[PDB]
Amino acid sequence: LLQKYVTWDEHSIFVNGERLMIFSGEVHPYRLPVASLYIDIFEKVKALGFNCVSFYVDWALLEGNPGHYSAEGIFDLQPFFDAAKEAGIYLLARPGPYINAEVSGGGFPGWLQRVDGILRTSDEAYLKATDNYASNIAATIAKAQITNGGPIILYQPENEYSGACCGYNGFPDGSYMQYIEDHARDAGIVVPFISNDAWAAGHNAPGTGAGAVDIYGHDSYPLGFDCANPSTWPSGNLPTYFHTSHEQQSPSTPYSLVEFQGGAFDPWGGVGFAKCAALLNHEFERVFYKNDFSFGVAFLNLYMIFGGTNWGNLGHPGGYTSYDYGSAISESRNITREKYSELKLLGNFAKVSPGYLVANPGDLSTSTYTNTADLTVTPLLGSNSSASSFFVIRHSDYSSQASVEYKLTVPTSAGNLTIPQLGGSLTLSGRDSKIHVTDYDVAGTNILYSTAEVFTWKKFNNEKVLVLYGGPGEHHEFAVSGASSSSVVEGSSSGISSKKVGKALVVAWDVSTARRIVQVGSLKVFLLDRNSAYNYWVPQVPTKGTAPGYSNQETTASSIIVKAGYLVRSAYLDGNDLHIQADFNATTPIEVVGAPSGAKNLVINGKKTQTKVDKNGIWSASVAYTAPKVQLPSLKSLKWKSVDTLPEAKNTYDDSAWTSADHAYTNNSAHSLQTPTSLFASDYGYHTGALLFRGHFTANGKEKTFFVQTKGGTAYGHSIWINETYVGSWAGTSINDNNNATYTLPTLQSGKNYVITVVIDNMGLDEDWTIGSEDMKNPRGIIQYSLSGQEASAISWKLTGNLGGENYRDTVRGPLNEGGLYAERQGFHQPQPPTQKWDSSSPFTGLTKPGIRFYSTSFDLDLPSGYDIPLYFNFGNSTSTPAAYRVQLYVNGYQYGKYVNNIGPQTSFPVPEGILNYHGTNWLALSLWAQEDNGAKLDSFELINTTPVLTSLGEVKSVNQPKYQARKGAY
Ligand SMILES: *[C@@H]1O[C@H](CO)[C@@H](O[C@@H]2O[C@H](CO)[C@@H](O[C@@H]3O[C@H](CO[C@H]4O[C@H](CO[C@H]5O[C@H](CO)[C@@H](O)[C@H](O)[C@@H]5O[C@H]5O[C@H](CO)[C@@H](O)[C@H](O)[C@@H]5O)[C@@H](O)[C@H](O[C@H]5O[C@H](CO)[C@@H](O)[C@H](O)[C@@H]5O[C@H]5O[C@H](CO)[C@@H](O)[C@H](O)[C@@H]5O)[C@@H]4O)[C@@H](O)[C@H](O[C@@H]4O[C@H](CO)[C@@H](O)[C@H](O)[C@@H]4O)[C@@H]3O)[C@H](O)[C@H]2NC(C)=O)[C@H](O)[C@H]1NC(C)=O
Ligand SMILES: *[C@@H]1O[C@H](CO)[C@@H](O[C@@H]2O[C@H](CO)[C@@H](O[C@@H]3O[C@H](CO[C@H]4O[C@H](CO[C@H]5O[C@H](CO)[C@@H](O)[C@H](O)[C@@H]5O)[C@@H](O)[C@H](O[C@H]5O[C@H](CO)[C@@H](O)[C@H](O)[C@@H]5O)[C@@H]4O)[C@@H](O)[C@H](O[C@H]4O[C@H](CO)[C@@H](O)[C@H](O)[C@@H]4O)[C@@H]3O)[C@H](O)[C@H]2NC(C)=O)[C@H](O)[C@H]1NC(C)=O
Ligand SMILES: *[C@@H]1O[C@H](CO)[C@@H](O[C@@H]2O[C@H](CO)[C@@H](O[C@@H]3O[C@H](CO[C@H]4O[C@H](CO)[C@@H](O)[C@H](O[C@H]5O[C@H](CO)[C@@H](O)[C@H](O)[C@@H]5O)[C@@H]4O)[C@@H](O)[C@H](O)[C@@H]3O)[C@H](O)[C@H]2NC(C)=O)[C@H](O)[C@H]1NC(C)=O
Ligand SMILES: *[C@@H]1O[C@H](CO)[C@@H](O[C@@H]2O[C@H](CO)[C@@H](O[C@@H]3O[C@H](CO)[C@@H](O)[C@H](O)[C@@H]3O)[C@H](O)[C@H]2NC(C)=O)[C@H](O)[C@H]1NC(C)=O
Ligand SMILES: *[C@@H]1O[C@H](CO)[C@@H](O[C@@H]2O[C@H](CO)[C@@H](O)[C@H](O)[C@H]2NC(C)=O)[C@H](O)[C@H]1NC(C)=O
Ligand SMILES: *[C@@H]1O[C@H](CO)[C@@H](O)[C@H](O)[C@H]1NC(C)=O
Ligand SMILES: *[C@@H]1O[C@H](CO)[C@@H](O)[C@H](O)[C@H]1NC(C)=O
Ligand SMILES: OC[C@H]1O[C@@H](O)[C@H](O)[C@@H](O)[C@H]1O
Ligand code: NA
Repeated sequence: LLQKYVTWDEHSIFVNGERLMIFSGEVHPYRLPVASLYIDIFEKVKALGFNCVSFYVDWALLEGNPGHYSAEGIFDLQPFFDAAKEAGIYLLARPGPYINAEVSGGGFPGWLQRVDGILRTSDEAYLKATDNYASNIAATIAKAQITNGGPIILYQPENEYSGACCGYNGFPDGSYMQYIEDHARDAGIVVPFISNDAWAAGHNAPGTGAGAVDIYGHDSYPLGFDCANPSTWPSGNLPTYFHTSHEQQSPSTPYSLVEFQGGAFDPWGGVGFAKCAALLNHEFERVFYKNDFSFGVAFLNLYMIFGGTNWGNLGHPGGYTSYDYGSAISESRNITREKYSELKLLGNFAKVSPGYLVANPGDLSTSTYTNTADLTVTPLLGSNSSASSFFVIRHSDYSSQASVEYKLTVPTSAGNLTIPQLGGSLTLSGRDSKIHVTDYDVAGTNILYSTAEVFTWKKFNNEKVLVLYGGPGEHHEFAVSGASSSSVVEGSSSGISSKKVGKALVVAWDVSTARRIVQVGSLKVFLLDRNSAYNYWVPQVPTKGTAPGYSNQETTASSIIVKAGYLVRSAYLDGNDLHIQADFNATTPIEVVGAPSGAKNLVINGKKTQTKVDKNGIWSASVAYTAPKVQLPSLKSLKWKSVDTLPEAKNTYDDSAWTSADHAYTNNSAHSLQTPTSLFASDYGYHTGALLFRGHFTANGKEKTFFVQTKGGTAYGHSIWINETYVGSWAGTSINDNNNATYTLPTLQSGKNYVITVVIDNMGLDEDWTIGSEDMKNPRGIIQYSLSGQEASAISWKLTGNLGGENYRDTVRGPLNEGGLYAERQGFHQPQPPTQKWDSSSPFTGLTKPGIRFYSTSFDLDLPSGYDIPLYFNFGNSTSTPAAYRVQLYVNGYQYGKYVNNIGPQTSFPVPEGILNYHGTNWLALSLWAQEDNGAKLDSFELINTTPVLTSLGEVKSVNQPKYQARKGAY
């Protein structure tokens, strides 16, 4: 349309005039604030055989101060774009403005609570509020487009623009979407627009007029988000109508799933992400992802591939600090989960199967393709008698854990066949699915059929290599057209049959843990068991330079096959040295297949390695691994300093400099006031972290009770004092976002002045999932209050959140990082705080009454270089009845954890190298808020590490860590 780099037809997208099956993974740059680590994520995604990454941009972090867009330092997107280009990964940009994503406000900055218009509509005030951000982010993305030499190939306007409720009846608003599209185009965006409908409803599909996107897309999370029963696969959850709906809604464009389940989020009081990983495990992937291929999906993006962390209060109340998501790449960036290895098998299959893109998806059947109704097969038939076809098979009841025997009856260029032709039966184990192929082209050689699945294939000079695999206890068969015989060139010939049937050479075999290589003419067929295949990698090999380049026919053709361990990042040829960059977490046997003709030596991670070659031309070597010593400090033994971070509870506290909560009106269009003046924090520019309110009044002696309704979001809590006297606390629960309470008060003297201090923990702002719900506008603060014997107006209020509010103090760490606690307002959470005159008390001693104390200490690290080592701060929780207390974890000024002992479920908090300094000094700080009469203290709090990984990853550069500085106007 506006450019020729990215085009499409009914079958697929074309990049540079070449068909490309887009297999993408979702990654959020703001959830990993360490620029030097972006390359690690991209290389791990590229190693799966993927060629694209989808990302959101969080507006709340870029325009915290209305009118000032800021995306520099850790918020700079350039290093993210650079890493993508370096790794050879294209990008789908999804800037919102609304992104949902389980982040605070669903992306909306807190000041949107003051906008007089319904969010995500054509209301004038809302549209105008988005103009500054939209112009800036679109301009940034425009420069990184493929048309300008960058990685960005697609652009998503809005997010799940799929429904409305609660009084808003303008959906679907054609001019609303057209407005977002026009503005992006006006800012320079020329790549195609792709949508992500919540369900297959055809919203904004081509031909729908104003607002229509270029390529219609939709999302799907068939197993839901409740990970409590990981082995339970509900009846009917597997979708079977995606192809039918696609042909009715957008037949002119490639079938696209812009967001397909790759894990699940987890709420406060949830079950933990380990269970989400177990629900969306490797079995889920092979069954559901192959099911997507049965529909002929041409663009598939998995949400999330890497989740990261909701550091610095960036998340919503519907979730906690961690955003591990149970995805293939863990929060600490590791790839030990079996689902990662399984996904690699499918990604690599797609990367070498262009015939799949031009096959025609058909109707599923329980009788046409096998001899048993217990199995369902969906065909993707070739255009003509000689074109390749694909058959996706699964149990008819997708949740079945049964093992079923069968015979395949499919059409081929040689007629309708009944496989296995040489005898025996095929097997489909519990919760497994396979893609059987017919007339599969391997560089000119026709594989009439193969029951075992294809991992990859390559042509090296005149030699052709095909890698097949089967699951445990399976019997398979394949046939090569025009071949005359075969020879077993590796392994025993036991269990392998070879015979000519018609004009094809048929080979039968049984899966084994021992690899077998069968030579059929110029074709070498590797016969593997699934678990051995897990250790194979297919790195591209650059002609010149070290970067692999984007994925296309040429770069795919010159790739090599490497059997190794934990990870293979890349490979390149320099002179006669073949360089391979890899990671190891154990002693690892190495095998290189297809080394370039000019390659004479093998260099692994810069080290010359002793290599030997076998009969099949395979290079072999070994990499030894020895767990290094990792010296970590004992947190309990460090020297701690602490200070009372609730000076407001003293009669000497002066709040004159605090903001006066004197607005006799609210700017919140979704909530009318119930108090004399607004006590909604956002009306005064305070949208993040602890919020404090102080109500001044002169007693008349008739007071008895103080009723109050506070609101801080799901799992929040509050504590109250009247002058120096403790009144009470609401410790919170996983199902409460607000609380009503009538507190009795101690006797007061008529004529004297008192101040009621209310401390409220803000858990973030809500998303606005359904247009018209205005949920994002749910306020934070005091909703109602009543002091018996007194008029409400008798109380004059002061309030404070983070120092400066929207005019936040930490431009480096962002608008959400710090809250309103005294120590935070002073900047004591940063490196080198002024602890000279502080008390020498540690969090292991804690408090003996309700209150809040701030702790500080430091420790040095000097971890072994050459290793990628994940570090975690772990809190103990072994008691039956949990004490009620809240903790905020600060590392070198960055808040990396909110711990609520009585709500959970997170006890282990990972912090990446870059935030933590592995070869320098580190400043640790904690706020400890006791919400029970007996006070609170930590019994177990440690810094621990997981398996050290011998890596080729470059040394991580520490991010900017601004030190403490006395702040003007602080209080
Ligand atoms: C360094 O990094 C690496 C990554 O690069 C890390 O390695 C990963 O570690 C994961 C553990 O955290 C592991 O995942 C768990 O796997 C458990 C084992 O089950 C799987 O493997 C069985 C085969 O075992 C062989 O392979 C595995 C590795 O895949 C290895 O650990 C074993 O020692 C063994 O290796 C030997 O053989 C291979 C070749 O085969 C060689 O390469 C090796 O050198 C060794 O010689 C496999 O049978 C099993 O599959 C069956 O079961 C699953 C369900 O669990 C079915 O889906 C599947 O269909 C199949 O079932 C059929 O067949 C069986 C057998 O006939 C039959 O009985 C059934 O009826 C059915 O017909 C798996 O692939 C697994 O138990 C575990 O699951 C957990 O527990 C429960 C299950 O009880 C589960 O529900 C929970 O969700 C939970 O996850 C995990 O899945 C990864 O596989 C592994 N990846 C790699 C690449 O190795 C390594 O940890 C790290 N090291 C350090 C120090 O950090
Ligand atoms: C450290 O380990 C400890 C364990 O040792 C662990 O503590 C457990 O944490 C879990 C998860 O947070 C707790 O389980 C949840 O508890 C929720 C809170 O339950 C209480 O509060 C409810 C709300 O009360 C207020 O609001 C309601 C209306 O909103 C109002 O009526 C009330 O008056 C009040 O204002 C309340 O409804 C609930 O009442 C039930 O239970 C009591 C006690 O038996 C009973 O008398 C009542 O009749 C009623 O049955 C209770 O008072 C709870 O809401 C939540 O349940 C929801 O979610 C689950 C899904 O997880 C759903 O299955 C369920 O249907 C609900 O939707 C859930 O049960 C658990 O209580 C803790 N265990 C202990 C011993 O304290 C820590 O989290 C760990 N910490 C870390 C860091 O990991
Ligand atoms: C703490 O106590 C408060 C009440 O003091 C609880 O909130 C009430 O909860 C009940 C039960 O869910 C709700 O009852 C529903 O009311 C519907 C009608 O709502 C309108 O009329 C209400 C009465 O005047 C009014 O309060 C309410 O205002 C809300 O919506 C407005 C527009 O959306 C908004 O401008 C206001 O700011 C406010 O948010 C509506 O105008 C009725 O149709 C339902 O059948 C049902 O009866 C009350 O509406 C709730 N009241 C409020 C103010 O929200 C709260 O749940 C308690 N907290 C806990 C944890 O228990
Ligand atoms: C890779 O990263 C993941 C995510 O951070 C790490 O997973 C966490 O691993 C720990 C330890 O195995 C899990 O805790 C354990 O849970 C079991 C089950 O309750 C319990 O029996 C053990 O005593 C222990 O508590 C934790 O649940 C898990 N968390 C998540 C989100 O999955 C993993 O450790 C990392 N692996 C490596 C090698 O770095
Ligand atoms: C409750 O606290 C308030 C302060 O918030 C007290 O009032 C201040 O008292 C100090 C002396 O301690 C004076 O210097 C200030 O001028 C007072 N300011 C106000 C608002 O009057 C108040 O006296 C305390 N009440 C009681 C009974 O102790
Ligand atoms: C081959 O099998 C198909 C079923 O897929 C059937 O429709 C056809 O009649 C059979 N014979 C032909 C035409 O090859
Ligand atoms: C908030 O309300 C006040 C009073 O009506 C008004 O002056 C101000 O412009 C409003 N702010 C916004 C952003 O609408
Ligand atoms: O994690 C669930 C995801 O579901 C998608 O539909 C949504 O667009 C994402 O923003 C996220 O909420
Ligand atoms: Na827990």
